[PDB]
Amino acid sequence: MRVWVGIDDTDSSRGMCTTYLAVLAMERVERELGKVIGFPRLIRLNPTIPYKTRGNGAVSFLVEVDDVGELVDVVNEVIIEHAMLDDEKTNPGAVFVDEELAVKLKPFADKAIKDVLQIDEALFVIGKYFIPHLRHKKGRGLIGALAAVGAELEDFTLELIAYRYPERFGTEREYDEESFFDMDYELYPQTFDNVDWCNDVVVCIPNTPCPVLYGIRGESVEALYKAMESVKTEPVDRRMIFVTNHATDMHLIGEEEVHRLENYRSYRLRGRVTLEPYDIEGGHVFFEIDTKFGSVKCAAFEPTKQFRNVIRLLRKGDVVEVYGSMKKDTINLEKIQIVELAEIWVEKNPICPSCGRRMESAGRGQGFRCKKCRTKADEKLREKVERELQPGFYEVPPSARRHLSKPLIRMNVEGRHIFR
Ligand SMILES: Nc1ncnc2c1ncn2[C@@H]1O[C@H](COP(=O)(O)OP(=O)(O)CP(=O)(O)O)[C@@H](O)[C@H]1O
Ligand SMILES: [N-]=[N+]=NCC(=O)NCCCCN
Ligand SMILES: [Mg+2]
Ligand SMILES: [Mg+2]
Ligand SMILES: [Zn+2]
Repeated sequence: MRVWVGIDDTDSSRGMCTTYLAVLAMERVERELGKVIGFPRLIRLNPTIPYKTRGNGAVSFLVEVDDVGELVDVVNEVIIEHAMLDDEKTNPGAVFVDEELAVKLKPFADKAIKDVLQIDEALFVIGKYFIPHLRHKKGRGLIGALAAVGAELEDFTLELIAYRYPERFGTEREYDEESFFDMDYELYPQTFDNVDWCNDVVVCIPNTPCPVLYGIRGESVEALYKAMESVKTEPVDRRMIFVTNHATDMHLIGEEEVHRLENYRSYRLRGRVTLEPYDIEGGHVFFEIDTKFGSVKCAAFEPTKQFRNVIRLLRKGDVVEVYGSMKKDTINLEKIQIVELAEIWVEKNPICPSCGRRMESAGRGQGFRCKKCRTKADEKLREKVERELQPGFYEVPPSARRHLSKPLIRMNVEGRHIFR
């Protein structure tokens, strides 16, 4: 029968990752029980959650097997031989679900991506639907496991993950930097967010001691595969393509959707600027705005680099839309849409019609003049100031992009200030 297998929490900060474990588990199924139908899914979840670092993404894949219990056994073996069970950080979870049963997990998954979950719940669910599972330590991996099975994908992107030969691991990666940029020129936007031009950093490569070499994001399999051959790196052992929820803002809740705001949730909301920009300590920029929910702290943190510039040009009265997560009672900006420019009427003194300099007052009510000529004028000129800010959309540079952050290149809207 056809069965969805879901895994996560199989990584420590040492040298495993959920996916590599999942890719192994896949290989073993292809050889013992049956075959993997389609692509595996790499479902990122609520990115604010504690003990998630780094990045919060479960895995799942569909199979055909004559016996369910066998499948589990094979999955169970895999976990035991590869998961860092030593680490109190990691507590693997796995689920096994009928084709026809997965639809029922859409709400649970949705909550896993936009909310916070107790293990109680996942346990209750597994009880309810008589779902075969594996919990190996704490059953925490079971939340993510279920979610990677229930997540419905309206929008989706692809990531071609390439893994190393295990000899190297914890070592550094040899790779051709230019060959990566060259690729991006040729195939953008079919392969987006794999390099930051403005900062000369290749983005699709981890610092971490994990098995990933590169994980390349894109739209088609044809694009992706083109990325591969075009890239020069130290040899590749395993390679899988995952259909993912990266770059879909799937984590975002809109202002029409709830009473209050909470920490550990991400939001899209419209706001008028109250406080103005003011730098803080590490290289940050703060400002408050006003909403249906009251006064709300919004920030661009130092790792946003340039993007701080477009924030620093914010004035009281600006109408804006913000995109980010709420932690420590403040919005960490992913994108921003300047909605209505706030117009500023001012009354400066008359410019002198000869020299160009500003006329100075000539008395209590004696108008203005320019002594360097014999020129004069009696009232003040009112204007609108013309600041360096165009309406529309602005995003953080790709090296500061969060996994779920939908980048401008993928929204068909107007006024998109894509910086390259
Ligand atoms: N919304 C949520 N509420 C509560 N717990 C959640 C949750 N989303 C995920 N979790 C759980 O927290 C744990 C996350 O730590 P984990 O190591 O598994 O990274 P996972 O997907 O985040 C990641 P990666 O491939 O980079 O290595 C998982 O057990 C997961 O099930
Ligand atoms: N493409 N890709 N893979 C991952 C990625 O985009 N990382 C972005 C940079 C995150 C900063 N630590
Ligand atoms: Mg996970
Ligand atoms: Mg873990
Ligand atoms: Zn003059």
